[PDB]
Amino acid sequence: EYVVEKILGKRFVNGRPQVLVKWSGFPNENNTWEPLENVGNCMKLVSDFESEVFRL
Repeated sequence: EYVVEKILGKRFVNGRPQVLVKWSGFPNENNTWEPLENVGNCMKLVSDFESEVFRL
């Protein structure tokens, strides 16, 4: 697939978590919501996002 650059958001769909992905080397109009379990190991990126939420 393509490469996750940054996590920009989180939501639940039917109770399951999804993240809004900014793809490396793609513009923002290419951002997509992906199941958390299908995002691969970018746990550092997920951690960054969650920290930013918790911050405010």
